[PDB]
Amino acid sequence: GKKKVCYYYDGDIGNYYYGQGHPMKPHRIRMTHNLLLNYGLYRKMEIYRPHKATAEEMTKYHSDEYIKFLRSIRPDNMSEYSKQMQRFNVGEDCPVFDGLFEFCQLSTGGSVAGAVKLNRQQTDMAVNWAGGLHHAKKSEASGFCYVNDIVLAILELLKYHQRVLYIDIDIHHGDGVEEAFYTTDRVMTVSFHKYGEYFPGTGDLRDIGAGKGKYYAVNFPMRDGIDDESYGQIFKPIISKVMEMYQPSAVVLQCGADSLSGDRLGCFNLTVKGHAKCVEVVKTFNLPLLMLGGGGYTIRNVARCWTYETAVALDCEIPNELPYNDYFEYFGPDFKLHISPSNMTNQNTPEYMEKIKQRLFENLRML
Ligand SMILES: CCCC[C@H](NC(=O)C1CN(C)C1)c1ncc(-c2cc3ccccc3nc2OC)[nH]1
Ligand SMILES: [Ca+2]
Ligand SMILES: [Ca+2]
Ligand SMILES: [Zn+2]
Repeated sequence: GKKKVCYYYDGDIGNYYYGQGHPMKPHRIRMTHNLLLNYGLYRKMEIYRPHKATAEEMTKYHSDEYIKFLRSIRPDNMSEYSKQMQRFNVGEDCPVFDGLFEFCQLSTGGSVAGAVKLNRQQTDMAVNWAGGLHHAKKSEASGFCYVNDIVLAILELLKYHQRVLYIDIDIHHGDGVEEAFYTTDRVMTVSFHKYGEYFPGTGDLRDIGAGKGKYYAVNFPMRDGIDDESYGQIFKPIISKVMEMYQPSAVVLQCGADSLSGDRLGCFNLTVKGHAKCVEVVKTFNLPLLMLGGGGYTIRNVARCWTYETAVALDCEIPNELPYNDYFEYFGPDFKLHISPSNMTNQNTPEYMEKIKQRLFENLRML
């Protein structure tokens, strides 16, 4: 039936700034929040402010040296950490900005707090749009991500769940999450992503895990221009098979919005309805679910996407006419919730989609 939804948000998150021209804009989290408040979605869910995750909570995965560096580095002492910045990959993509550590603590706090709430059986769904920073590694920042809130939230879920399923619909391969759990069967990672001359360069369908984790990493490589029809016809069959074979007791769904049509960095052609169909599909399985954010660089579309996905989590139909809000002008010229796909060519032929699906089904028979 309808599910209890707990949502995490810190009003300060929107003030963190990566720097002039940097595509990652924490302000998109505040736009999302303001839009769903204006649709009246706060009446249907419990809103929590995350705690600031401690260096200690973060070292459940990250190395002590990397976390110590994140806690110490500031724009005023950068010149003294030249060697450490290189070692930890903090620079152009992952800049040093005022309040960087606090931004990581809030992003992480929401995901970990959501996992605790699910473990305690106090909610059916937990949402943290500031989370989903899937590229961060054990001792390295990567692709605008510094602390892997997903890995930390999964480790929390593993205290009470024998098997956890991770699903990643961000346009980028969920490399940091797959790497953390590559050699274990206690977490199955499933990533759908653009593959070929594209960041981070991993996620070939031949990457299936290693040791006890062999067959527990699933990668669906895609080309430019995937649309709602093509994505929908592959997502429900893959997730259904994964649910059937793996039988997880909890799910983490990374909802990176950079897979939408018109994304500044992305080359896909999904609409908000096509992206949200993934949430609807995962919801039908009736398992404890942690919904996270991720990429998304055309901020008006990110706000539309995550507002609609929160409405989906609540089984609440919301009008297409956008209500007035603090960022109303960002949604011009149409002022509608839903988006139209572009006329870009879909390089993912129906035969290619069926062929990759068939190759992945062969691997799933090995469970
Ligand atoms: C989702 C993560 C995407 C990361 C990607 N980075 C890379 O491809 C670099 C090359 N590798 C050594 C990593 C990337 N794509 C675009 C950028 C980018 C970074 C910027 C940093 C400071 C300022 C502007 C930037 N503009 C960018 O793209 C327009 N960075
Ligand atoms: Ca992905
Ligand atoms: Ca695994
Ligand atoms: Zn991404």
